[PDB]
Amino acid sequence: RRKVRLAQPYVGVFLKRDDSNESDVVESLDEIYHTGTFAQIHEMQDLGDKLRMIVMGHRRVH
Amino acid sequence: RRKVRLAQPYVGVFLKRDDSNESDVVESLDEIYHTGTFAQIHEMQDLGDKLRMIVMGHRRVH
Repeated sequence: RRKVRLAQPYVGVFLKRDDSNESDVVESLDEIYHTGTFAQIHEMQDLGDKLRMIVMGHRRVH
Repeated sequence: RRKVRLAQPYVGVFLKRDDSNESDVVESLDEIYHTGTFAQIHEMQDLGDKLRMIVMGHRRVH
């Protein structure tokens, strides 16, 4: 909801390392892999769940 | 796709002259009439084809 006001809507998707840990995601930023992919949000649906975001791989980066 | 990242997405609508010819459009810019109609894009669908783009008449210009 905070990025809606932004002129450019975009989202980055990364890859987590082995031994996934939800706590470590918020505790340590080194768990996530350096490589990532930035893209543009298409449209929010939130049909049944409040978060149903759509993610696509558009611009890969390291 | 290039205009999606643009802050202001707009599409221009013009009118072709007599003796329609696709090659002349890319070869000579005189074929298309000077008068145009700029308008904003609504939403891309591409249901059957990969290019199905909507045009509206909002701001006429000469």
